[PDB]
Amino acid sequence: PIDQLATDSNYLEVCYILLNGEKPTQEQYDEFKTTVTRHTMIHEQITRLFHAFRRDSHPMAVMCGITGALAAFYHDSLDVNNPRHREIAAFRLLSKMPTMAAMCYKYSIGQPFVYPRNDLSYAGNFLNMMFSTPCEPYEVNP
Amino acid sequence: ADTKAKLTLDGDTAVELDVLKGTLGQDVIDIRTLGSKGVFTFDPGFTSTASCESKITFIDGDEGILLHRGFPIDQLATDSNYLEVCYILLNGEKPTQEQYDEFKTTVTRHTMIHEQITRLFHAFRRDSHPMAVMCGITGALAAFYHDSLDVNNPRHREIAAFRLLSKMPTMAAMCYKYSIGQPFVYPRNDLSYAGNFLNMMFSTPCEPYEVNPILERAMDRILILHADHEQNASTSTVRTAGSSGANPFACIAAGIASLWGPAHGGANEAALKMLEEISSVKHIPEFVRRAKDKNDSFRLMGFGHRVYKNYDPRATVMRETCHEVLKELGTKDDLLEVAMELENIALNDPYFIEKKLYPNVDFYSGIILKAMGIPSSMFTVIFAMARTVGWIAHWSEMHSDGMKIARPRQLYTGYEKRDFKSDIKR
Amino acid sequence: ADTKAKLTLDGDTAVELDVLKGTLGQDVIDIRTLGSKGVFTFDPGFTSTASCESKITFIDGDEGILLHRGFPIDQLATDSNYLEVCYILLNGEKPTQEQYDEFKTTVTRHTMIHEQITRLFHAFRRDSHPMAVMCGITGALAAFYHDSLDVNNPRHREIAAFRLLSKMPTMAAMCYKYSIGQPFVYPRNDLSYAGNFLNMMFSTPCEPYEVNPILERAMDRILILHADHEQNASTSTVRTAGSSGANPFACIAAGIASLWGPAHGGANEAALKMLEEISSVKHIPEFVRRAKDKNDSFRLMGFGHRVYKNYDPRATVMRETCHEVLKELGTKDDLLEVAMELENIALNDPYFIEKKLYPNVDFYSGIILKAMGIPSSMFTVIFAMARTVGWIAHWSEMHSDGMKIARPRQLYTGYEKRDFKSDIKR
Repeated sequence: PIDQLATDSNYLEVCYILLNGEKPTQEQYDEFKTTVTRHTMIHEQITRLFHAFRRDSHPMAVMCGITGALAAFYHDSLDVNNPRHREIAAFRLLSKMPTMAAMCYKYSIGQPFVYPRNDLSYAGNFLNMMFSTPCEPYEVNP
Repeated sequence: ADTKAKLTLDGDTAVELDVLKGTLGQDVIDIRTLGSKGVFTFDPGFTSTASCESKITFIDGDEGILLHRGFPIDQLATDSNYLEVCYILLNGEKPTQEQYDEFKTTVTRHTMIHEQITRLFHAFRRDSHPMAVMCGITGALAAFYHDSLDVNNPRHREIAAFRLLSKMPTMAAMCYKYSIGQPFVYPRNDLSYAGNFLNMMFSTPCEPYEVNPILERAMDRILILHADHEQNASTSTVRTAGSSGANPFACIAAGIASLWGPAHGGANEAALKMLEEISSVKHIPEFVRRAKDKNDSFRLMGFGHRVYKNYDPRATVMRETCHEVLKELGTKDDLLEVAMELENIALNDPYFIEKKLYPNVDFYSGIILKAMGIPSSMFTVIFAMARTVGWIAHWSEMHSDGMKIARPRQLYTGYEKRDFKSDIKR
Repeated sequence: ADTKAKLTLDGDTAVELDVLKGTLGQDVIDIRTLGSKGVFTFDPGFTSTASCESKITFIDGDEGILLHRGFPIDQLATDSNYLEVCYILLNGEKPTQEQYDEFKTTVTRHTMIHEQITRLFHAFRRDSHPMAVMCGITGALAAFYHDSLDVNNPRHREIAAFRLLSKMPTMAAMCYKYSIGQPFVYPRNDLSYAGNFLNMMFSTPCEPYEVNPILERAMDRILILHADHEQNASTSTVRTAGSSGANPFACIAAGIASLWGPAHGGANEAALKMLEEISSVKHIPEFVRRAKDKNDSFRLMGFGHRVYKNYDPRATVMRETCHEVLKELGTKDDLLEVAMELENIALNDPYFIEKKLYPNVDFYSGIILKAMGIPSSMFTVIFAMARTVGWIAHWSEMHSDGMKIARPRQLYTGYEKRDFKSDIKR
């Protein structure tokens, strides 16, 4: 039940459930997590693409434009018939979407992009890339 | 208490004029409604015309007195700090601990410059003078922060004011970094105005940077001492541009161009020509250049000033600070002992005593900046950076007065009306 | 010719002041000595003070007179072209063919702007108001043209004047192409000053652009009619900044900002607020917006002008040109028939008739520019671009006079000297 997941789980565990069909074993979750975190960075060349968009553009339009351009970069996982390809493409999306989303916001307001931190949770790391500023370390309210 | 009553003008008949009194200085002959009679005065440069009523800064030239909201400059440079002095200039009184902390909080929260403005920096040439880059960026601020340009809107004015006060330092330091090929440094909310500035100037990713307390304090006094200087040409430019309704940023950008005017207004070798004759006649370790250079004297190099008669009241603390700084940066300034000799020359050489070319605040400020490792092209940028709060103060005062638009007259001496017949075909 | 000799000022002792006479306009009282004699007038706004002697432009507001070097604006507008007017304003005399060819060739020789400057444009947001980009670019010029900044060197002023004169229409057109996302167009040597601007504004690489002779003359006229308008606010700013040493490029940029001041100084809805109430009360095809808008009247929309009592002399030829243009661009302006109704309203409404809100030169300029497809965001850019010559001439005249530095007085009404005791501890 959704109420049970929103109350007692977390986003990645729920991502694991949706993608795998069962709640994860502690070993399965930790492995899943490790992988998701190791690939949260977006290729530096994709960042340049962000600068070709107008600053007044809607973040959602920028979000679409960047996602639809991912195939021109990560061209090593496009064969949908190849399970290895599908898993890799899957993981790249799951890991990178947050980084992408936060950059749209930062770009929209004129603030510098913030790199993901492997020490923070999915939700905390997202709030960090949304609100952190070089001016001082940012602390996410629990 | 003499002619504090009235005065009269006579061309063939009489006209009575009020004579407003000041709290300090000279009283003035009110001529506001004269124009409504056709009678105009003539005064290029306005040196016999009070262009406004002000309460910000008071100067008595011959007495060597400089006051800011009544507070003697020596007292502010010694016991205050730049932001508190900014608060005084902008608000009229020293702040309550609660008022200062609020002011500070606001200034720090808006020190970052929009990321798109940073790109603008890269379109400039690397060899460009930081001062020219500083003007170009300030004058472009209106194309970004387009949400605070209505000078008639007090909320707009306060916001524009704060954005300038907070961002000028970040801007100044980026000009330097860009000029030398080093990466821009983001402001740190944990550091003081002066410390945070020195950090964005000298910090490198290669390692954390630590600001010397003596250097920090020295820079703070350099800023304090340049915070304001009354109705000079550059401030009057800010006031005049603002009277027409030019946006806040455009006004600050003009005061900057106006502030370095003398630096390039002087020949490509004004005070520079002899800075090249230090190679063929360097047989004498001093009178070779910066001691035989000034044919056409300059207050730009730290000697003399049209405002004060005998001494610059600002130079007192700067000279003492100057001793402290050199006496700290150790063996790296001993070579810069010529300063003691230029001062010696300015005090004892008959040429300087004659012209009254006393070392002004920029002479010592100059020594302190050179001691800290700052290129001379960054001196007026720093002075302009410091001067911006005063410019904001006069501009804001002008706007509370009712923005009396500068609409002067002219003595027309050209052609009477004559018909036009063209003799070309192109 | 009654007392064009002398007059007296009485405060405590009678001071003898010479009366100076013009060739047209009112006489002035020379008070450049009162200052030293310890006497200061008080004129915020300079309405009873002549800031200079000038031979460029003469205005007689009440009798609708406007002369540039003695020539009536009507004649120049109908019998000259923008470039010859430029020559006249700058040199004081109409040019011979030879002088004109040489002048036109010099201008043509410097129309292109450095390609690096072209890289500054791309750092501005595409959504930037074209005027903010203009102040931005013009204020960045000094960093690129650093060899023509010696305001005290006559060769530099000349170089600068031709640089500003030659490149403004290039930059102005780039501001437009940039804002609409079309490629920049290079200056064309074979086109007129006006034909070149139209081509730089509207041509694309997809088809040959045909310069309409009618619109070309109409543009030329808008330009001539905006060449100079005496000592107004923005020209006071140019002269003031200039007298303080500021480089020529910075001076024009300050003028540009001072000129569009009224447009944003308004309120984000000054003359805009009612430009939005044309959706709920549009039951009446006119008095809905631009006929019920002006609560706070504006000469910016083309109605009234502080300078002219009954009418704007520049509007005569502009109105005629307006007829020609609409009567040419055929079925594309018929909708812009409201113009006839706004004029009708300005001429016959008791309110307008009372407060003399006659249609001025920009009322007709706007209709033409609107009819030309040019967006309103560009109107002030084109006016400033044209006014640049008037700014150059005045700035140059200020520099031939001896650059009398703007150093006005103030009536100080602030605190008396007081001691500072830090109220804070942080």
